[PDB]
Amino acid sequence: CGAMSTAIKKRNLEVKTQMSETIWLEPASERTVFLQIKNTSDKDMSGLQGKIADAVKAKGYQVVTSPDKAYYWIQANVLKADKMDLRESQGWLNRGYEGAAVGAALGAGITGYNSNSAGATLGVGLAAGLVGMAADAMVEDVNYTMITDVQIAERTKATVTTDNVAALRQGTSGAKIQTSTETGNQHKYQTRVVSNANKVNLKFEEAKPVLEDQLAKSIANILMDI
Amino acid sequence: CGAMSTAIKKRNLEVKTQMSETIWLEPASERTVFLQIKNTSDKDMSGLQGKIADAVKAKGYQVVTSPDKAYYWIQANVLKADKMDLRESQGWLNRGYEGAAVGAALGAGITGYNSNSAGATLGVGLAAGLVGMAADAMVEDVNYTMITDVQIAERTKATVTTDNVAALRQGTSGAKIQTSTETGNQHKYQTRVVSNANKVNLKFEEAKPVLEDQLAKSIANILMDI
Amino acid sequence: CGAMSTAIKKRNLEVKTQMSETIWLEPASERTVFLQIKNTSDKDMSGLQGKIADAVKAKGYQVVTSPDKAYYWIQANVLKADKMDLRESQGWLNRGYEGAAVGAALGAGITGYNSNSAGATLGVGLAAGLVGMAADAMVEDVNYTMITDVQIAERTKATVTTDNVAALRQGTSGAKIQTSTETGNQHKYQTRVVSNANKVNLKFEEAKPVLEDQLAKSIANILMDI
Amino acid sequence: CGAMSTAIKKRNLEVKTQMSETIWLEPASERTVFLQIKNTSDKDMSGLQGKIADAVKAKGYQVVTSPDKAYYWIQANVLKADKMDLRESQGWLNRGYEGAAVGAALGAGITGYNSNSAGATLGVGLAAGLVGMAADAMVEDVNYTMITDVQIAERTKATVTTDNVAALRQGTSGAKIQTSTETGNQHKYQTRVVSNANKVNLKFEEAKPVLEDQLAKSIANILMDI
Amino acid sequence: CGAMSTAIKKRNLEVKTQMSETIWLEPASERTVFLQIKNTSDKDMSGLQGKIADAVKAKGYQVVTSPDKAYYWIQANVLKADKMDLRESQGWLNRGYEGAAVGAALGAGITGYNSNSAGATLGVGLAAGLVGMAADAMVEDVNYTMITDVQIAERTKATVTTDNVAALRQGTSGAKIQTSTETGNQHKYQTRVVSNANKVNLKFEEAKPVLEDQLAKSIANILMDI
Amino acid sequence: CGAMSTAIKKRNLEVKTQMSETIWLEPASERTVFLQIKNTSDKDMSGLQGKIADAVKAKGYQVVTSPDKAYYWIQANVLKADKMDLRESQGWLNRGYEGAAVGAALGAGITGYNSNSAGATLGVGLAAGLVGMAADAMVEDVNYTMITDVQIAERTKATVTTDNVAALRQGTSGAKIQTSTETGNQHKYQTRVVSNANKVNLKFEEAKPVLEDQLAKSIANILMDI
Amino acid sequence: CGAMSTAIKKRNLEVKTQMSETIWLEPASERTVFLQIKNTSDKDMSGLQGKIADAVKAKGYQVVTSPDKAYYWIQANVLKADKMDLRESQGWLNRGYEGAAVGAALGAGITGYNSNSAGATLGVGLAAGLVGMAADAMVEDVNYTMITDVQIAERTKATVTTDNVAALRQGTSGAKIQTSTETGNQHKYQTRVVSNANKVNLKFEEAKPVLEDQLAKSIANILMDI
Amino acid sequence: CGAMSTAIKKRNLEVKTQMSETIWLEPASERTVFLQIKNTSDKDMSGLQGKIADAVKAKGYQVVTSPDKAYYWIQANVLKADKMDLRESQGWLNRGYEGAAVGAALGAGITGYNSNSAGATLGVGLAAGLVGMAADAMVEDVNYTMITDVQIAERTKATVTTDNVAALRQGTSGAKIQTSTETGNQHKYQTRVVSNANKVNLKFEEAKPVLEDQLAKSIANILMDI
Amino acid sequence: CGAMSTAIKKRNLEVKTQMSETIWLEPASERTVFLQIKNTSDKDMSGLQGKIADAVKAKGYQVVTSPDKAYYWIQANVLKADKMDLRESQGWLNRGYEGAAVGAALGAGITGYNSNSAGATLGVGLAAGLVGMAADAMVEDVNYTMITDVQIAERTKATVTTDNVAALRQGTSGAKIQTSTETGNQHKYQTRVVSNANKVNLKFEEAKPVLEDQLAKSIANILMDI
Repeated sequence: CGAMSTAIKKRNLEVKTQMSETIWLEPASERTVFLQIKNTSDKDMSGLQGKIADAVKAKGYQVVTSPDKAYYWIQANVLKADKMDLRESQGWLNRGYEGAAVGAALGAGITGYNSNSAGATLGVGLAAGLVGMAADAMVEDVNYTMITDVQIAERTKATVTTDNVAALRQGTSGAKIQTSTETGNQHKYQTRVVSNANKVNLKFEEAKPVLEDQLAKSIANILMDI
Repeated sequence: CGAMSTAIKKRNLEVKTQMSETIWLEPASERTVFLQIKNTSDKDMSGLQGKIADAVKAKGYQVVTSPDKAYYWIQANVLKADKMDLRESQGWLNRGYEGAAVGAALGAGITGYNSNSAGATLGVGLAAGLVGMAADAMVEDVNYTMITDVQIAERTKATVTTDNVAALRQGTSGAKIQTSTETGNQHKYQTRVVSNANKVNLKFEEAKPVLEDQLAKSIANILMDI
Repeated sequence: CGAMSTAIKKRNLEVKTQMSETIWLEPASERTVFLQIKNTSDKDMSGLQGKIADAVKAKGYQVVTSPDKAYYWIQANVLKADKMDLRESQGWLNRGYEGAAVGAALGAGITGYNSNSAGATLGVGLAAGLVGMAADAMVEDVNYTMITDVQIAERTKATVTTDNVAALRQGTSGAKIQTSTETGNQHKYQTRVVSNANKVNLKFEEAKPVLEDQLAKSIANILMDI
Repeated sequence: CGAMSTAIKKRNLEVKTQMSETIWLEPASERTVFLQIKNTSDKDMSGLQGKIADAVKAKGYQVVTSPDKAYYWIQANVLKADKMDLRESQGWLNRGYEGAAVGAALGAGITGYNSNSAGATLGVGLAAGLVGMAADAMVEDVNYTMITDVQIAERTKATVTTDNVAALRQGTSGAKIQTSTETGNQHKYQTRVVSNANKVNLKFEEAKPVLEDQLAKSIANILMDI
Repeated sequence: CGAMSTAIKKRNLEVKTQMSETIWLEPASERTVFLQIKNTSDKDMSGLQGKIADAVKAKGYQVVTSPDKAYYWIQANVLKADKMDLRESQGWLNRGYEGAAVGAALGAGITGYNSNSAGATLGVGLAAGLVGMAADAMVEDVNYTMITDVQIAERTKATVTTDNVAALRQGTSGAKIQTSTETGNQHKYQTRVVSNANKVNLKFEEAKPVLEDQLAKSIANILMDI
Repeated sequence: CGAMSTAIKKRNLEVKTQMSETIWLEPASERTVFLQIKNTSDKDMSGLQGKIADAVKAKGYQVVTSPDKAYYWIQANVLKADKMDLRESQGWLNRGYEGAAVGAALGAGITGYNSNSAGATLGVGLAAGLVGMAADAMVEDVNYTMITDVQIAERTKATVTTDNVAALRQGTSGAKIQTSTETGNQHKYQTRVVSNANKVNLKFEEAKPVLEDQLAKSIANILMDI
Repeated sequence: CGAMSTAIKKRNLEVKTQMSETIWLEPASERTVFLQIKNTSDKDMSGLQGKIADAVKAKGYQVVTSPDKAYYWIQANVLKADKMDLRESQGWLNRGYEGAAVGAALGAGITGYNSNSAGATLGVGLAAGLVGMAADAMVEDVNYTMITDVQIAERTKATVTTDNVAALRQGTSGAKIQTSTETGNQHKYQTRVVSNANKVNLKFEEAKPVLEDQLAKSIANILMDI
Repeated sequence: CGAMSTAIKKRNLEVKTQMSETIWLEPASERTVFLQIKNTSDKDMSGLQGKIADAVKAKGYQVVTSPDKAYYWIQANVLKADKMDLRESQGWLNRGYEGAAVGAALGAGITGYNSNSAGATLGVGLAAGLVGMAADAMVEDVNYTMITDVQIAERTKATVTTDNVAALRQGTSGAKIQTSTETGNQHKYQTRVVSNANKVNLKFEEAKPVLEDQLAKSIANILMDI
Repeated sequence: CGAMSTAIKKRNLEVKTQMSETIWLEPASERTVFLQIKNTSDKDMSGLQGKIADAVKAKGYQVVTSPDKAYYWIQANVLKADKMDLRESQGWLNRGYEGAAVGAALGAGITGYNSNSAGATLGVGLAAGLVGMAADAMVEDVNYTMITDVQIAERTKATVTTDNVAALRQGTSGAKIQTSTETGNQHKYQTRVVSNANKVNLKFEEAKPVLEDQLAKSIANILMDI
């Protein structure tokens, strides 16, 4: 019952995109944005940069190819992606014991009353039980989790001091501490977006365009309209 | 029994809006408000800005389109939205085992006494049990959770110093610390509003106007009347 | 049932590569990269350096053999690799008791009704039960976990101070603390990549080319295109 | 069933070598290495030093017998070694109760139907049960764990200050704190390697050459090729 | 079954010696060692000092009787020794209930079918059950644990400052703090060695020579060869 | 069964003496020791001082009666002693229920078949059960725990500053803090010795000479021979 | 069975006296002691002061009635005393249910076979069960716990500064902090003695002389002989 | 059985008085005491002040009515008093279910064999069961707990500084901190006394004189005799 | 049984008043008190101020209406009051299941033997069971908890500094810190009184006069008599 229940509940693709924290931007009249999209995950998001540019341009901004003449920077990295089956947390039922029991009972029942003979009701029941167990194992609640790191840069008139601190671990004994200081006129803020795609026997190709569309809109909505 | 019990209990739309903390504002005679509404969530709240303006104007304030000549700022961001089924926390009953048992017993019972024959009471019972299990899976206690970040700005005669501190994580080794200082005559306060919409098989389109109305009134009620 | 369920679920090779943290790099026009790939693990990844160079060159960079004339350094070390069987966490079922019970019942059942005689149904059942238990033990959900440490170096105009701190443990009594200070014009950042390969009775030779391909792309994608 | 299941699963020698942490070394053109290998454990690793020298020489380095004219030092100590039986964590089954039950049932069964007589089926069953329990106790999942401490020294142009701090515990009352300071031109880093050897009824002599080979390669791979 | 299972598993003497931490010594050309071995435990280790001297001399060092002309000091104290029975952690089975049940069943069984009479099968069964319970109690998994504190002294050219801090507890109210400072040219490091000897009904006299041999080699192996 | 099992296992006196921590003493040519032995416990250890003097003199030292002309001080206090029954941690079995059940069954069994009559088998069984319960209560695993505080003083050339800090609790409100400072040429170190004596129905008089002998040797072994 | 088991085990008075911590006193030739014994507990210890004086005088000291000409002070306070029944921690068995069951069964059994009649076996059984329950309630494992605070004063040549700190709690709002400083030539140390007296149905009058004798010896043994 | 067991065990009044901490007073020749006794509890302790004066005068002190000419102050406050039933922690048995079961069985048993008729055995049993349940509820293990705060003042020659610190909580926002400093020649110490009175169906009037007597003696015993 | 057991146990009104902490007041000859009683709770305590004045006047003090000429201030606020049913913590028994079972059994029993007929014993039993369940629900162990904050002010000659610190929370972002300093000659102390009133089906009107009387006496008893 668990296999078909999962199939009915998760019959439709469900995509959820959740931004971790709110980045507040001062009102301004500038409309130049520079984009820098990376993907260090093992899954394809090649269409993300184009969709972000379209969403940003639809809000009244102009996308420039050189970062020096851009008032805003949108830096995004699709950091990691994970795949898991939600049925695996239900216990031993996900293994296929329930599917085997239903198949075995159906095979013996359909043979025990119709042409019972002797031994035939065991061979058919075993074959049906094996098929039932196999069919249970082929149904999984596939869930795709994606993590995207977003960095937004805004130009400012105030002097901004950037202190780079890095504790480069060297072994089990210690680390190499690197320090430097630079000044500029740019404020940088970071935020994280978590994406989820869920469907029965979901293939990432089907969920890829929807994940890109929702992720692009969420990142582009940090900027104010016009 | 769980499916119909959920349907009866959650037959009506229930919307709850809860502000996290109270923002205290000094009494004043100014009535100029600037609005800035964002939506980084994956759900539509396009009518929120208009409803906030109507609620603010109904309290005696004047909405201005330029932030420089506004005594008050209302900055709101619909940060994230989540959907979950409350029946999923009830255990294995939500899977559909209870629905299958009721359907199987009804199918066998209606056939065991009326035209029992042989084998017929099993085929009808299995079909009825499958339908009963399927009907249980199609009933869910849909709950929508929404998080909205609110920032309120108030002009003041005192000098306000803003120190921007950002620890931009760079990897597993360290971070880039950004610091800057600016002065102004504006006080900013933050608060959070949590919204909930609950109904059986709820679609967000039905709950969207109610969520917007309650959220707009809650945010606009931070300001005093007149 | 657990043995064949594992075989069906894990019938295909699944490789997952996940970068731990995002390294942000400033936009630049330099395209010289120096590579330094190490492997202190007990498994072969000899093709990793060549695949990283191909992926880096495909993005518009030029690989140089001398570190002094390289704007970027990519230092990677395949630190450790582990092998485990996921079925071992299922309990006593992984031992082979379930396989023995199925084999014993099948052996006695196929003999109890056909040529029952006396004592024969026990010898066949014991032999079939032993074979069933043996076949269960030969099926394992092999999972390979690999840890890779990545260090990225970027040239900068700012003066960078490196303080080496090492607490070399000397016994149970204390340690020898080593300190030194050097200056340079290079920023170094660290990150970690976790790789997983899963299949039934998986041999590392089959998963080696896929692990190298995914790891090379993930590391090379830290750099921006062109 | 546990005894033969362990024998089948652990029928082949499995050796795992895992370095705890990554030691990063700056690129250089020096190729002189000094070796210093110790063994304070109770197990023989006499061939480790020779295998490290061969692996180091195969990577293009020259091994020198005097530490003063060596750019690199490789100091390794096989600190401790432990032996344990993995079956001991399975519970009372490892004691031999399961083996006794199988032997007792087989002895009584083979006698209860063939020449039952009286009392004979108890003497044979008891003898077979004792043999079955004894055979279970002679099968163990032997696992050898080895800990190796590694210290790597690299010459540098920077001045290195070494502060020796030792809190020599004197009783339950206090300690004798020893402090000293020396300067030099050598950086030292520490790391740890954990080795595991697993097989049914494993003897350390069989696993000794494999442990030495994997440990030597792991330590020598800290150095870059050529 | 537990008694004979323990006898078979622990039929051979097993001695394990594990050094807690690694003491690193700089390479040097000195070969003078001074020994100072103490034993505050309740067990005899009179042969430890002689075996340490033999192991040290076999590595190329010269043992001197006066500490002032020794480059190295080896100070060892056999601090404490403990004896425990590993069967005591198995529960009530170690008491002898299992042995009584086997003896009682054997006594009644051997009499119930052969010369049953009346009352005789109870007297023999009770006597056999008592003997079986007694034999179970005489079998124990004897484990000897030994703790040895090791202090190694090395001459150095640097000035070494020793600060003696002792918080001598005086009652429940406070303590007497003693402080002093001395200077010297000797570095001292501490480490701990844990020894284990396990056998069925083990007597410490049998395990004494093996414990001394392994402990002496472990301590002497802190020094480099030649 | 628990009563006789305890009697067999603990039939012999077992004395364990364990020093808590190691006190390290510098090599020296002095051989004058002053003894000061106290006993604040409730048990007799009158022979401890004489045995310590004999053990110290057997190692080449000379015992002096005046502390001013002694290079070493040995101050020991037998602080506390405790007595407990190890069978009390076994549960309700130590109460005597098991002994009553065995006695009641034996009384009824020996009467139920031989001269059964009526009512006689109950009076004899009750009397035998009461005796069996009483005999169980008279068997206890007596364990004696003793704590001894040891303070060792050594003359030194360095100036030793003793700061006496005492927080004399005055009530629930506060305390009276006492502070003083003195200088001297004597180092004091503290350690603790834990003694255990275990036997069935053990009387402290039997274990007293063995406890004194082991305690005296352990304390005297802090000093080096000759 | 619990009632008589407790009576047999605790048939003899057992008194345990345990000093919490060791007070170390420097060797000296003075023999003047001043005593000050208090008793704030609810139990009589009137003979404690006399027994302490006798024990102190037996060790060679002279007791003086004026504190100004005494080198040593012994200040003791019997702080508190508690009484508890150890059977109360055994559960519901201590209530008397076990005693009622034994009495009820004995009453019905002695009447069911001898002059059974009708109804008589219930009246006798109820009366015997009530008596059995009552007798169980009259047996208790009485344990007396006593806490004694000890303060020892020793004259010294060093200047001793006493800082009195008292945080006198004034309500739920705060406290009144009292501070003062005095100088003197006397060192004070504190320790605690815990006394236990255990017997079945123990009356404190029987345990009073033994508690006084053990407490007096323990306190007087802080001083060295002669 | 629980009701009568409680009645037998707690048939006599038991009063326990325990002082929390020891207040140490320097020996002196002054004998003037000023008393100040308060009672903020809800129970009557009107006789406490008179009994303290009698106990103090019996020890050789003189009670004065004006605090300025008193060397000692005894300030006591009976802070709070609580009443609880110890049977309430036994579970549902204290409710009266056990009493109802005994009464119901007795009523049915006395009627089932004597004049059974029909229905009569139910009416009598119900009435007897109700009476039995009612009688169980009227028996309670009444325990009275009393807390007394004691403050003792002693004149001194040293200057005493009293710093009054009070954090008067003002709301959920903050507090009003009050600070002041005064000097005097009086030391104040605080301690707490806990009193317990236990009996079946105890009325506080019966326990009042005993509580006063024990409390008065405990407080007066802080002072030394004469 | 739970309903009537609660009715019998709680048949009488029980009022408990407990002061949290003791406020110590210096002896003085002043007798002017100013009262200020507030009640922010939802329950009526209108008679509290009059009863406090009567209790204060009965102790020899004079109540003044102007705070400036009062040596003592008594400020009290009845902060909050809560009502709860103690039967609600007993579990499902408080719901009324036990009452329904008793009523159903009584209804069926009184009809099953007298005029059994058919179906009549079910209608009467259901009606009686419903009445029994209803009667159980109408019985509750009503407990009223009241919290009273007390502030006592005392005039003093010392200068008292009051620092007002208030952290007025402004939102989720921060707070507004208010600070001020004033000087005066008045000490203020705070304490808390907890009041409890318990009875079956208790109405607050019945417990109001008793709560006022006990609360007034407790607060007035902080002051010394005369």
